[PDB]
Amino acid sequence: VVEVPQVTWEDIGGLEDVKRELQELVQYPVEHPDKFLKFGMTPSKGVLFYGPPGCGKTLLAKAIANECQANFISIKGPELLTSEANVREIFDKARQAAPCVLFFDELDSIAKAADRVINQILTEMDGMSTKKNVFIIGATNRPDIIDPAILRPGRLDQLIYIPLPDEKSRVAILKANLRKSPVAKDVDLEFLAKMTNGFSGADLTEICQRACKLAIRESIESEIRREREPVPEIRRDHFEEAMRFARRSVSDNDIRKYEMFAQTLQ
Ligand SMILES: Nc1ncnc2c1ncn2[C@@H]1O[C@H](COP(=O)(O)OP(=O)(O)O)[C@@H](O)[C@H]1O
Ligand SMILES: N#CCC(=O)Nc1ccc(Cl)cc1
Ligand code: NA
Repeated sequence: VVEVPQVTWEDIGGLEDVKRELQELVQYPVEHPDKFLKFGMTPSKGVLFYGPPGCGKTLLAKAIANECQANFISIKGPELLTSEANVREIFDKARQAAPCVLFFDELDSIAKAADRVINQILTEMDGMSTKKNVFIIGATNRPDIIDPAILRPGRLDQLIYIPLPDEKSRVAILKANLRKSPVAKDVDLEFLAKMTNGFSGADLTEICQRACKLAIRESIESEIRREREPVPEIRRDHFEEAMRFARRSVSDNDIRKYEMFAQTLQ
């Protein structure tokens, strides 16, 4: 299915550096078209996100579409295998869907025949002007194996690091995930942030989902009882139980590799 996504910049905790750089990447061509003439800038054709898994790459690709009132078409790495006109049939359906975001997910896998399902993507890329109104976003957890041809000028213009959330970003992920839940006043997410060092956004969302299931499973069983003879809330004790089921999903060793990779490019 092809639609305009529903997630907004507001559903994303942290990453505010990336957020304002993404906005001006798409807002500048349309808010000052009258200065993109004078000096002769050809607008951005694409970006590439890299970093640990479950830290917001897919959400910023949807949020970019929601901001541009664009359709979103999401194709996932291994399903490109049967088979080269696949790379031409998804591109035509995105051209058909303009204005559109084409999202290439999980193809660190492709980076190890498969040889030129890459080159068919690079040739499809170079043969699609900015005038078609398609914006390509790619994502990977293996930044050590990008073939640097996809980042040559004319293709995926920028490479952006989407890292594990620091203490201040965990408070914002928790707040953004519960923005529309009735959470009890005794709940302190600042304290929940200090206790979740190394947790990804995915991990933080899970903890939010378990406390939610408990607070309403408790709701059904109680007035099922108090009918034998007013909104309920998620409380501090629902979050306590929900944390026995809680530990990180990204290892310390792989956290060092990402930190080494991002840091060497300043
Ligand atoms: N920065 C964030 N703010 C709020 N929720 C997040 C954040 N990062 C991850 N999540 C949660 O984890 C889920 C998976 O994230 P996703 O963006 O698909 O990760 P990636 O694409 O980096 O593998 C999201 O749907 C969301 O529930
Ligand atoms: N060792 C090894 C490879 C591995 O399994 N994962 C991995 C590879 C690169 C980065 Cl930058 C992060 C994690
Ligand atoms: Na991932």
